[PDB]
Amino acid sequence: LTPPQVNSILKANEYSFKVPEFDGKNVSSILGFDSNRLPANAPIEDRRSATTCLQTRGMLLGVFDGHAGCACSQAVSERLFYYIAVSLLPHETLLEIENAVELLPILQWHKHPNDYFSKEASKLYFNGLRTYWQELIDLDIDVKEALINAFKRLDNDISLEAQVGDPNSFLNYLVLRVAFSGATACVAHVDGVDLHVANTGDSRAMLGVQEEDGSWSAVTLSNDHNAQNERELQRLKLEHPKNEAKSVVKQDRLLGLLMPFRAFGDVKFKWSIDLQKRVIESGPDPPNYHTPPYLTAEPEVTYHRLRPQDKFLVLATDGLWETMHRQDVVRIVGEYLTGMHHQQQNAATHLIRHAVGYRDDITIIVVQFNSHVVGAYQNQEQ
Ligand SMILES: [Mg+2]
Ligand SMILES: [Mg+2]
Repeated sequence: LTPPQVNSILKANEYSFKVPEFDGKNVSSILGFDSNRLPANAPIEDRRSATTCLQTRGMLLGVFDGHAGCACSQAVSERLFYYIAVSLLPHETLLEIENAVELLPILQWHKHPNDYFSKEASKLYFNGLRTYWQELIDLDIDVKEALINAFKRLDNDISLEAQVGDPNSFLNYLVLRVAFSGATACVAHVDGVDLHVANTGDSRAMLGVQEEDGSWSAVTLSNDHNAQNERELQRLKLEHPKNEAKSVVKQDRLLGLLMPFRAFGDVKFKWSIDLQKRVIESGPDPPNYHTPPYLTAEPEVTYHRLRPQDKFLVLATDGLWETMHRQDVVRIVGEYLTGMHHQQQNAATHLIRHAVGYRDDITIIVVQFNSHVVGAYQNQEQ
């Protein structure tokens, strides 16, 4: 945990992806992205994921801040994008996909060799998903609404999976670990010039905008869900009786315990007392709890149309934002990419080196846009 040891961790977790510039006439509004992570906890609790939709034009990128363990953050890391993917899929594909089980490409991951996929849950997670697309097949797509549904579906699927557990003892223990741990989620969906950010928690998305003079401007694409968010404090007090205004949030924490006011997992703040107690009798592993449903995983979605002036997007957990002001981040990234960080290797690594040179896991994804392509898209609007 000395500078050297930290350096070695950075190189070891460093990831970089460049979009296939190929002249066959390609559309990527993304030049590529960089990502890195610094652990502060034994198994780090933060996760990072990135993927291109094989059936849909877009690309999915996200960061996940776990707590009370890595179980939930690991799970949502590898499951959420599939629920989002399926959720954006048209009826015919859903069809040929179901009618395909009784197998086709949905997503293509861009994963560091270090990150992984759950071992024994591929069957379970798969069926969970199947059931979801079957429901969609039961019944024009709005990306914002697809994100909210995809998010809420996975959280609800995690809850009942914990309730039915699978006989294998390991599998049963895993669905519980996942459901009793928690995780933040800040996802960006990029389809051409359309940028959607779905946020759940205190991780955050920031757009790097370069002014006509060359100076850098940061524009927030997500609101952190915590005590520092008065609209979130008003929403919490409103979701419960008036007598509870004095206890929903006690110290700046939800019910006096949780910092993030939205998250996946953490079912200790969602389930009824009896549901909790009963489930608890299987597998040897809150204050003013009056009107039980207190935490949601439902994201806040914001839309942004990319323009030539928008150079990059940085997704990161609060591990980053607790060390630097929002504009310094953008300034630092902007100059690095602009090659002026020396005036007077990997963008994610560079930034984390600034954030550190710490008291929480730090994960960052820096996405760089192709201003020529983005400009191209714009010229065929206007
Ligand atoms: Mg965490
Ligand atoms: Mg954190």
